[PDB]
Amino acid sequence: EEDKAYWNKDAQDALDKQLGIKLREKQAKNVIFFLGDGMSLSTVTAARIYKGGLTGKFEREKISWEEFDFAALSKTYNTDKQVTDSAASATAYLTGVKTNQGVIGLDANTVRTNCSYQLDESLFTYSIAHWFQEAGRSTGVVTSTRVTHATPAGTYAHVADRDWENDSDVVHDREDPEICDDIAEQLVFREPGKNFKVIMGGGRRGFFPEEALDIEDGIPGEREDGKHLITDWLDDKASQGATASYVWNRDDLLAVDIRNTDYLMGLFSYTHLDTVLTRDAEMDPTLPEMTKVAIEMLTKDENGFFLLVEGGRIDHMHHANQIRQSLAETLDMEEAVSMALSMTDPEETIILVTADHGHTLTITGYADRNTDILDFAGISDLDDRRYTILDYGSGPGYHITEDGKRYEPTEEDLKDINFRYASAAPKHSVTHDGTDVGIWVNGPFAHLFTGVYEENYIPHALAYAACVGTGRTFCD
Amino acid sequence: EEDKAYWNKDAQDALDKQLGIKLREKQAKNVIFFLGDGMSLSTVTAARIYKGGLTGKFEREKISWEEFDFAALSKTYNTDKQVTDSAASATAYLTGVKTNQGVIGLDANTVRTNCSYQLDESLFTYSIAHWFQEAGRSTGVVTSTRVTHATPAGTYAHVADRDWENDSDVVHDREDPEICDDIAEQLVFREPGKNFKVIMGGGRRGFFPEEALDIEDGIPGEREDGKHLITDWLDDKASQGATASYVWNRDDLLAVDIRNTDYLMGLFSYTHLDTVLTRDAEMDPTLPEMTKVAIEMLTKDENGFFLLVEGGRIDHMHHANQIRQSLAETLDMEEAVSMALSMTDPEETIILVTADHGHTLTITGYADRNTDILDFAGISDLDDRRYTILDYGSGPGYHITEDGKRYEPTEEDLKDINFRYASAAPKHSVTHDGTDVGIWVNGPFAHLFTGVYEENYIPHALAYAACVGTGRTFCD
Ligand SMILES: *[C@@H]1O[C@H](CO)[C@@H](O)[C@H](O)[C@H]1NC(C)=O
Ligand SMILES: *[C@@H]1O[C@H](CO)[C@@H](O)[C@H](O)[C@H]1NC(C)=O
Ligand SMILES: [Zn+2]
Ligand SMILES: [Zn+2]
Ligand SMILES: [Zn+2]
Ligand SMILES: [Zn+2]
Ligand SMILES: [Zn+2]
Ligand SMILES: [Zn+2]
Repeated sequence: EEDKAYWNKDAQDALDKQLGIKLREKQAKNVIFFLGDGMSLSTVTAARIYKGGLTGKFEREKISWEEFDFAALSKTYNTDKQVTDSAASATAYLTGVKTNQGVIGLDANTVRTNCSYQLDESLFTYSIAHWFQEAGRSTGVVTSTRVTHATPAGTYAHVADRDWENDSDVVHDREDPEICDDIAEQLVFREPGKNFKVIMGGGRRGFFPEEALDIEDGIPGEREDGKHLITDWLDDKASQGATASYVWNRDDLLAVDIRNTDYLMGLFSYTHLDTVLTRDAEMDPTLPEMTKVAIEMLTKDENGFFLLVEGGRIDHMHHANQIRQSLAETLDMEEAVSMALSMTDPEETIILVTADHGHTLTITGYADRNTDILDFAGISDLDDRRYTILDYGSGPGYHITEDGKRYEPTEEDLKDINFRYASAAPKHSVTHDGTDVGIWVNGPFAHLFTGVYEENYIPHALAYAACVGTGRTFCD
Repeated sequence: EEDKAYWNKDAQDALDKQLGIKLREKQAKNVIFFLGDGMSLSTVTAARIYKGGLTGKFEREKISWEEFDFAALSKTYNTDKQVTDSAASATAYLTGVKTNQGVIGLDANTVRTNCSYQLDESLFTYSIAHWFQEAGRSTGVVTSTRVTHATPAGTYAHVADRDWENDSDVVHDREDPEICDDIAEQLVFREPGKNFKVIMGGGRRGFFPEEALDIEDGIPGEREDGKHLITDWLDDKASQGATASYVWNRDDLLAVDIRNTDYLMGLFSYTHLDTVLTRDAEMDPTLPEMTKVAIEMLTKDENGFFLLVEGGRIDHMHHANQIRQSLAETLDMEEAVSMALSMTDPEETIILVTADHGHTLTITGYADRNTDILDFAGISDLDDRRYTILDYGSGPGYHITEDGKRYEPTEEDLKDINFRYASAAPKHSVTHDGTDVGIWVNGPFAHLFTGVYEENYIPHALAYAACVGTGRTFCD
């Protein structure tokens, strides 16, 4: 068992590993950036124990990126709020500049929801994907959310409001769609989006009009301007002489001919992809599966590539206090990191994992070792009712019963994938959490991430290592 | 303002600092270890903002130790519980071995509360202080709690139950005080305690009997065996031919003759020292003040010293969900770190800050930048009542009013130093939080702390750098 000699050996071996670390002071050819949306440090710890329950290692289990030698902390406050949204943070960790709540790819002069600001090129911030393109290297994005969602949008878009995924959202805020480009338009018509070799995720709805119907579901599109952007995207590649494929299910994705495919657009859902615990495994590719094809495509570029992969529905589950699903989305991303590591050369590939912001998840005591992380922790000594190990500072989990008592979770509740674990402050959708989040890095110049940094530091360091952009560079 | 150019420069300057880092691969003469008891990463974020509210820098403020270049995470699960207590964690980050809940300086074979296990030397784990003393170096402890509390007890005691601070606690568990040494006895009669050059904190009560009265308060002591351990401590130093001083208030501490004082015992309270916001500043020394004198005394030793400093009441305030006080305790420690840095040479002194475990504090949205961290965040969209930025996953803050609604905090509540901010799961004392905590390190071999580690790793690394102990060593 876990006795003196055991813990002494465990520590000495970790010390030996630490002392055996070798710095990689050489250029990064590739950068793969994983983003766990709303994946607080507490989400990681919880997810680790969750994984341990599946492997029988429990609290001794390790998350794949926890094998990396470099971890760091990231300060997420933005230019007008203590607790950032996904838009302003993505602007920060992908374009290197912090900005206001709800804004993407514009600096803090921007007044949210006022489109004029997205017409002023002087306020634009440029993404690490843009910088890779300027250096003549390939780029792509993979996510479990609509591909027009704030996080992936950070790599290409410039909007005064992140809600403007399609033209109908622009119209809804009474701005002029003709001149106010929505995110979906920017992805297909403007740089850097129009040059991405790989685009995968959900959100088909934003790419064709109300008069047209969704492949798969036959749901009317959301566009109100008659544009069929998927066909525009395809026509465009064809006119360049390149080969392009649009797929919308797993079988077709897995069937794509890697060697002969220049551009790949894979949209697997009308909106966000189905959560891990609800998806049809036959029809939807998993995050690791999307990740692997992305890397196969982008890696054909002998000068390198940048790829963003987002485990995005971690956040959505947390907003509903649906912690069981949140942990399942997190492990899907954890497995995609293992997939990426198994396919790339660490002497030339940076793999970085971080979160945009956290969520108010906490891990209460005092269950025994090996207890299922989603289980009860004990019984309150104030009201004599059960309470769970996991709970929230914020969200719809707060529940006062009809007869005026604290809602007591049951066994059935715990297994219910839609059960909302208790919060301290009721809100229809949980707020994010302002606590610093983690960064974990492997590959060239991973040692640029050792201490505590502003969230916008990230891409400046990455550009230095990759030799892209107009900042200081390893190749300078 | 915080515009593009401003964030670009901010990031480039942080990059320039990172690239300028120089590794210190030399022996550590001194090691100063700060322990924020119960100081979760969320506590550190919140304290940072709390500090900013005092200085006018707000979210852009920095915690002193956040200036260190090396930060890491620490996994705090122990041998029987997911969420550790202060006893088993101190055994881990001070003796290098994880152990069971409530046990100090004995391995996991120990059945808590059963004294027999504290008679078996084979089960003993030895502290970093013990290692320093075996190498011929000085040691000391400083804390805001009773000096017999679990945290400082980790540097010297071996007990089957951390409650055994004095003999009356042993008796209370129906063990035999004659053979079961309480922690106060071990501090004064056994090694390594008996050799500490400096001992500061509270807890006088455990050092003299019921028949005797406290200096200052005249409160009867807790001992039931007639022992006057303070006089035993003094007699003992005198008989070695050394000069010793016992002080119990701030003037006397500050009046101590550093050059001619070999041993210093400073007990400033009957129990735990008064919290920051309640203490009489005339009668009680602050954490930084205790820290400075400790350093002044220990640093006379040309071969080096180890010093533990604990910001201990951080925890106690969080148990009561008294977040305002918790933050104030935290900054007292933050200031002590700055004191220690100003006093020592980083080419030869390691300064390391960490926490034993966290608490279930979360930071909710969405207050504007510059809002006081202790203020309201907004109004719930479910019950139309205010909620605070800060709240808890666990504790006594949970409050259902008489008419069966969520308690709505008022302005007066916020200002009240004893107001308990809301929790999600009511409990008389909040539980600790199982989430990984931070480590931040400066000086020689600070770069042994880059990634994610088991909590017991810490002292093994520190021993290697200081060249003490029987593990692998820089000097080997
Ligand atoms: C939008 O911005 C422009 C200025 O560049 C301004 O004239 C207009 O009034 C703004 N709209 C609002 C409602 O703030
Ligand atoms: C305490 O430990 C001893 C020694 O091995 C054993 O004889 C005894 O019954 C234990 N006490 C209890 C109550 O378990
Ligand atoms: Zn987000
Ligand atoms: Zn996202
Ligand atoms: Zn969110
Ligand atoms: Zn503690
Ligand atoms: Zn303590
Ligand atoms: Zn505690």
